[PDB]
Amino acid sequence: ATTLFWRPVPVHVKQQDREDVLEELTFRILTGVAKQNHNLRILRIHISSDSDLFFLHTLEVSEEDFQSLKNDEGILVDFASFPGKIISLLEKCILAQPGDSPRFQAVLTIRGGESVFKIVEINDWRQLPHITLAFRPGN
Amino acid sequence: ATTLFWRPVPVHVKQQDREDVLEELTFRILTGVAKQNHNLRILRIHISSDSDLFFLHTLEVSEEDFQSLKNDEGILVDFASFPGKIISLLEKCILAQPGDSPRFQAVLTIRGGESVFKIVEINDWRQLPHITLAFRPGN
Repeated sequence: ATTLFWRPVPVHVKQQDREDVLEELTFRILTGVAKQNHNLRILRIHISSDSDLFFLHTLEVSEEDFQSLKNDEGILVDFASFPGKIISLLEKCILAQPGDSPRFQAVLTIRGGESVFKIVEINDWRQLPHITLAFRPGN
Repeated sequence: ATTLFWRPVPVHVKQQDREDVLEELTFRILTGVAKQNHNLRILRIHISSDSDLFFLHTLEVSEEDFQSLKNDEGILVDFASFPGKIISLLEKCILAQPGDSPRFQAVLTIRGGESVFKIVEINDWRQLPHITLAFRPGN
């Protein structure tokens, strides 16, 4: 397994009955293959906190999962190229933060048993979701 | 009730085990109020076909529904302004169609008991969803 990205990112954390709050959360993005299962390619992403070792949300998407995801979401690149697009968006979030009103923002909505991560672009009327991914607590 | 929009729009229709196909589907967008229920404001949208009178998909969103929708989707305008933003996006779909590869496209995915309507913008790697709305068959 290869680590493509490993660092804190500014994330707007949303919880029911709480004000949105900006926190630096660490993202680790890995790619690898399950050779035992006919070389199944896998993308794994972890969201953690350097200052709270028990905070963890995980996503794992296989190339099989991606076949449907690609169609449903209108993704126009292959599975090998997909993580690079996520990383480019995270890089935009990092750069934008020092600004008065960041154009690109990372957003994590935490609920029971599941969280939803998005990277959004603020336009004239909404936060446009460039990517939306479901994470499971822990691991 | 006031009609804000009523005309055909080019829609890319998607169905399981079928090629995507471009069809002109008629959209009617109405706004009104249920005065009996403490002046509840309502947005109604119908997707129909001039050439098939039995084809119909409907959405109805009240201002109460919008409170959650606005938060979950990061919409930054009020309920009164929301339909105008949808209409601006439909107008972009109409204008783009005569082009070799339309930048903005309307997409309707039809499934059992439900359809999902989106207006997307083609960028370097995906169809970016400017709006995503669930429709129910018939009415």
